[PDB]
Amino acid sequence: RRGLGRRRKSWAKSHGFDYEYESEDLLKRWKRGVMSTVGDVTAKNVVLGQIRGEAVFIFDIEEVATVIALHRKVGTNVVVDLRLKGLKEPRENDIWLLGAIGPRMVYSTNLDAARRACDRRMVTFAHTAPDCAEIMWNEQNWTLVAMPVTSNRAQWDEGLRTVRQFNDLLRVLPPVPQ
Repeated sequence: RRGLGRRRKSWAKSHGFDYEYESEDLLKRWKRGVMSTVGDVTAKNVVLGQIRGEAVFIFDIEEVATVIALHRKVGTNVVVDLRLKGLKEPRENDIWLLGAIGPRMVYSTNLDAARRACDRRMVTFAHTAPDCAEIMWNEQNWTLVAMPVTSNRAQWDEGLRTVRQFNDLLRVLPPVPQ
């Protein structure tokens, strides 16, 4: 809430990441998760960095969410969306409920592929990931986590760990066909 910009700039500096107050085109690259229920907004308090060689972007969508987007090494056409049970189902018409895990529900565009990704490590993760990681999902070349904008620097650090763990679990999603 208060001092959000100063605190986000300090956290960017700790991580060796760049900070920008706003980026006018950033949001256009993602279409699902929290991006489908918003429009005519720009990314604010933007942090641009890398995790072990892969781009990571952290930004606020005013009064909606703080998002962390991590670049995937290999693309996929499957979407998995793991979100807290009390939230609305994804509104898109190509994605369906696979099942509940603990505090969360899993939705996917390919139920068979998502079943393969939902092994013991996924079950443990859905129970252990913090409740602040409200919606986690992937798109073709990115894995993302959305949390409340009131999250703090400890929650931003836990979000980096959460998006990395979720991305690792989705490495099994099939490659884009040639």
